[PDB]
Amino acid sequence: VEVLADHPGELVRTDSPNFLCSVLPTHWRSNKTLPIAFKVVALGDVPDGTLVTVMAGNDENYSAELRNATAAMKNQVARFNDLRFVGRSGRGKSFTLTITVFTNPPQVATYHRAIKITVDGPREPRR
Repeated sequence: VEVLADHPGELVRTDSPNFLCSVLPTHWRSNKTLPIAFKVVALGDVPDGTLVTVMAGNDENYSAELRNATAAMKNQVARFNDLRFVGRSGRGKSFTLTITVFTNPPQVATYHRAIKITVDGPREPRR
């Protein structure tokens, strides 16, 4: 529907009223080492070249380990390429995500909720 294309949009509510994530990773779809990449939108003062870092480990566990999680904000937006997504998937565990940027007006952005990622149908299910 071309009418519901540009008119609507998708963002994640974060603790900071200036930092918003364009994609809604409330879910995930990785058959294997196939992660998803999102961009961060910031309405704060930060058009210079800074750094955005993100993690996704459970509070009772280490912080998840992502690759290329330190992208340089170009303007008010950043993006992750080789983003590797390998955080623990314990469903009974609380999943915690935290994003911090140290430019001129340090914006804090975190997201904490359960994770909806499960094995899709690789070749291991054969046993």
